[PDB]
Amino acid sequence: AIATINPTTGEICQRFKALTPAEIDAKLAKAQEAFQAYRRTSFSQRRQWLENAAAILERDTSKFAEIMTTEMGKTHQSAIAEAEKSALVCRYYAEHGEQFLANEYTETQATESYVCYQPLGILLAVMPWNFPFWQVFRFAAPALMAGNVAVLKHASNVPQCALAVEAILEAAGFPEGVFQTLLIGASQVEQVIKDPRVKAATLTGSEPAGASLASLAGQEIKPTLLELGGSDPFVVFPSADLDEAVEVGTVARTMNNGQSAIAAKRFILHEAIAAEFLEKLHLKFASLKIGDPMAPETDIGPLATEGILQDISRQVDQAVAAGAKILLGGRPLDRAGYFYPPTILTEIPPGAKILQEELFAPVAMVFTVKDLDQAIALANDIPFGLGASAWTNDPAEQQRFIQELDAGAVFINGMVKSDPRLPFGGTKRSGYGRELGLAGIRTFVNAKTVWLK
Amino acid sequence: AIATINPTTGEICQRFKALTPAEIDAKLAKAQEAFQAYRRTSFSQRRQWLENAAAILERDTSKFAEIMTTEMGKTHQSAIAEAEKSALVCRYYAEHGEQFLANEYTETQATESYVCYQPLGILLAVMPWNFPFWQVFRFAAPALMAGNVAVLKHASNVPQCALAVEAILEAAGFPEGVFQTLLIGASQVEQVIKDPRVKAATLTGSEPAGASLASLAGQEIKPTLLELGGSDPFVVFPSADLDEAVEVGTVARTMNNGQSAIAAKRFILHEAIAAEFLEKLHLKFASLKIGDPMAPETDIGPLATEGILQDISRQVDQAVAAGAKILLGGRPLDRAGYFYPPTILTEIPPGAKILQEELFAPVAMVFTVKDLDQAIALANDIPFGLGASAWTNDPAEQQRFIQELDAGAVFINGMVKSDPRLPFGGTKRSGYGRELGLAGIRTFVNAKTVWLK
Ligand SMILES: NC(=O)c1ccc[n+]([C@@H]2O[C@H](COP(=O)([O-])OP(=O)(O)OC[C@H]3O[C@@H](n4cnc5c(N)ncnc54)[C@H](OP(=O)(O)O)[C@@H]3O)[C@@H](O)[C@H]2O)c1
Ligand SMILES: NC(=O)c1ccc[n+]([C@@H]2O[C@H](COP(=O)([O-])OP(=O)(O)OC[C@H]3O[C@@H](n4cnc5c(N)ncnc54)[C@H](OP(=O)(O)O)[C@@H]3O)[C@@H](O)[C@H]2O)c1
Repeated sequence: AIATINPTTGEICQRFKALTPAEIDAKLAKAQEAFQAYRRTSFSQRRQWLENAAAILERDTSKFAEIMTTEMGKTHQSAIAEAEKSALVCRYYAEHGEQFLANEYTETQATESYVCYQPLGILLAVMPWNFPFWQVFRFAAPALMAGNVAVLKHASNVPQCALAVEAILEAAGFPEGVFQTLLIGASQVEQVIKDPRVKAATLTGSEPAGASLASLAGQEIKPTLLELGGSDPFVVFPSADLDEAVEVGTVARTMNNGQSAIAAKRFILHEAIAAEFLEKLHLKFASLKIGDPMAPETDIGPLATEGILQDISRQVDQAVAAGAKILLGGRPLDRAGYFYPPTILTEIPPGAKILQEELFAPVAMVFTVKDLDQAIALANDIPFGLGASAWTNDPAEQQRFIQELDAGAVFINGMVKSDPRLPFGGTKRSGYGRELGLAGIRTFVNAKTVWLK
Repeated sequence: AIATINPTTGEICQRFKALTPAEIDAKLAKAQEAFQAYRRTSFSQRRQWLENAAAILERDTSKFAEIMTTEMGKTHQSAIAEAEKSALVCRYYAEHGEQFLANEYTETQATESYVCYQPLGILLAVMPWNFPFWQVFRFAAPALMAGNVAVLKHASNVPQCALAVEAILEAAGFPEGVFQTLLIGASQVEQVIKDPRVKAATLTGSEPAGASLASLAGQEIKPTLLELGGSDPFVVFPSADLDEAVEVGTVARTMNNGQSAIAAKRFILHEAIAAEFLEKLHLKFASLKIGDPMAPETDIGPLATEGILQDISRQVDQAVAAGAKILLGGRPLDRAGYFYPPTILTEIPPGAKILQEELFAPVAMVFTVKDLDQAIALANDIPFGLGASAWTNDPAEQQRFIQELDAGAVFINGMVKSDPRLPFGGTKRSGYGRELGLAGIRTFVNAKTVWLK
């Protein structure tokens, strides 16, 4: 079950043995001991080690990117970008961690009254295959800067990525036990959450996994953060810069072979520009290059696993049988590896099941609306609420989109992106809590109120 | 089940009918409609209504206090104080809510990039009988200032308090459906958390209730905050003002008839001062006036319920049977009402079960220690970590207590108290999240990242 299976060829490359319950317990004993020493290290020391990690990532972007591409199919170029972004968040918290965690004083009758910020202890992180480096470093950099230690349960299909991350942090100088990768199955996460030494947990992934982790953690009185799926709207109104919206919209839907929680999944087009936008989108998708993700000319690699392929294939077939129209694509390719083509679906019947589902593949759903009220209602008519993008140069419309779109992030005239400098997270069924910015490092600390007479 | 039973006399005073499932659903439908309009009200409007609520509390502290004393037995004077504190938190968020929720800008290449703070929707609050006004206003003031609406499930033994809080907010001018009291049992809370319109939940109370709420909320991908029990240490070292420590320590253990999560529960005394401290504590406890909580000279009223009385009686009897020494008290009083006397237990055998339990009654456990290392280890040798108090005038000792006590709040030379101006919350099995200060109002909002090209 824990194995590298190359999605370009379907070949099983490397298998790994899962930890036994005793071995998990041993890793946790080591983490606990490591935490006792690590919480006493200086911010200067942690900064040095994080900067070292950033430098390792910066130096070997291509090597790390090749691991990511091999294991889960994203283009080598996009994996290089992922390695760079991972270094970026390391540097961000190296640079800002101390100031972000400094005492905050409040004037009272006390001689001293303030809040200080101390680490909780061992944090469990459960992470997904789609950004196998970035999701890990997004969590790890602030967690470690704050003085926590971490155990990582990565997706079972990216074990080499999981081991690589641990190795980078060891090479950077972080003490043994400060960051450990657990080669374990989803069924074994319960043992970790139930362990008295584990103080908190974070999960990035899908709802079933997050519901399981958060319910178990809640039962144990442990705080959580969940970053789950999205069906983000990409709304285009008549005053939009249409050519830019088409180009950026195409990237947003097709990046990471469509496998992004913040992909543009539902294109919502004002009737006045819908025909032009849709033609241009159609043309853009029609000429994307599908193939070997190691080849620099490739736009679209294979989907990450056979299951991901079967899922989208089923979802699209069912929508089409219900009366959705296929403008482009809409069937898996007859070639080795888990290839699914760029696809555009239109005229989706009201109440079609697909309208409520996340399409984790390069498959655009397209909608025409008459006005702003309709656009907002449709954009929000999903269980999720992660990101949203809207395109308009009318100030009043911009403000309505900002205020009224039910999402954790609203981007005006650009595609949704995470950036270390700003917090990032979901609402509704997309989760809760915020990674990145100040929020990221404040999540897994004891905010201890101190009052000295 | 939902009833006023006067703990001073045992008299059943008023019975209330629990809402049916349909009636709960109707209140949630109303809350959802109310939220749509309420989220659009201005901060100046919310400030007016909250200040009105504060003025209502301020004007009728004695009337409200009598309800509290009647239902749950705290002294009328302490209930007056509770009503005053409830007004204080109302004014705090009325005064600060707008600035606390203002856009926070971060410089990037975007023309505008910032975080804004918008309400989630319907919040569920589950609250305990021990501070039946304060715990409610602690949650409600910031929740309402933020533009959320709230449904309250109060303890089944304080229904008059629960109805009173709703009535105050109605009289203050908050629209119908913005704050509603749900006269429902513990078993009906599941229906509320599972309702799709309910977006988040907070609970103040004990671990079993907290675990149930948080596990259910987690399963539904809904954020929570838990404020649970404590077994707070009260550490007294040789440089302390011993007389002040005795006086304050007595108040901390016996306030609210011992029924406080932040009571001083475990007195940890340096051997150099232990004999003098304990003599003085013994005399202070013995001098307390036990009787009718409506009488202004009463120090100790009855415990809130027959169950609370039975719990402490059993816990203490079992400790004594195991070899713990009764220095004072340690048996229920032979009189009408649920009276249990101020009690001091010493020489508790190592590994006695009581060492790990919360004593929700005026029962002090007392320990002698040789040094700071021993004091810290003992103070932290509990599942809880809510507050901690330490008494010393040695700066180095002060810093060790501040750094090393595993608690959400550390008070030096004073008893632990919540104050609207500072965040308040637990760690370990005492919960997570923070009420009060800036944190309180930031808990139940969508921190929405906005990026405009
Ligand atoms: N909001 C964000 O920042 C964000 C970002 C990226 C991705 N995502 C999400 O990631 C998803 C894509 O990955 P996916 O669908 O393969 O996610 P997934 O199945 O939920 O897997 C994510 C992680 O959870 C584990 N897992 C699965 N079931 C579990 C359970 N019952 N208990 C504990 N752990 C469990 C997986 O382990 P195994 O591999 O061993 O099963 C993996 O480590 C998207 O649907 C999107 O929702 C969200
Ligand atoms: N950290 C803090 O700020 C703080 C402050 C004050 C008190 N406390 C805690 O409050 C407690 C005092 O009251 P208590 O011991 O009687 O608390 P409790 O039993 O936990 O009751 C608190 C609330 O939870 C409800 N409840 C009980 N079981 C539930 C369940 N399974 N699901 C949903 N709700 C449930 C109760 O309703 P019913 O009455 O209908 O059973 C009540 O409304 C103390 O033990 C202390 O731990 C903490």
